Amino acid sequence: MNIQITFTDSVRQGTSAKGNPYTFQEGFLHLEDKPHPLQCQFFVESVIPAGSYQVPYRINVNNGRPELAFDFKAMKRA
Amino acid sequence: MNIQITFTDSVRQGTSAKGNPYTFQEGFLHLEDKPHPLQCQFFVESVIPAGSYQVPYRINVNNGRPELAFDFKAMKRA
Repeated sequence: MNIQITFTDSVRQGTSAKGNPYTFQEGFLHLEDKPHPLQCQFFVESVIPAGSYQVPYRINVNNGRPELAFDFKAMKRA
Repeated sequence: MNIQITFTDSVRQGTSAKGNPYTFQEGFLHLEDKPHPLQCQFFVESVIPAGSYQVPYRINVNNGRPELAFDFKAMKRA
């Protein structure tokens, strides 16, 4: 399972209410059921260079809630 | 895109801090990359009868965050 994600050079950096550091990066999402891409932000560890990628994702369950886990280690530049 | 979800008769009902009502139902998730199923809860509108289903999901973006949207209207009993 993978999806095309067009990243940008827009990265929101800052500290959370808990004093913890976070790095949110912007990126556009492409859905087979959507004609236009959606602007989304990702909680990346390292800044990703702007460009379209085919990221292999999986459905992980955290604290009992189903969430998406994107594998940036196996993403393919589109 | 679909995934096997084994629902149960465990539904957590209650009010949120905002006084709003919520209906959380239990269900087991099946991942191709996992040998055993994971216990997960869903924010359903109506109680679903315990049983394994093949639910067609999609990746929706809310408030700029990528999340899963399960289509219980097109799920197939497994």
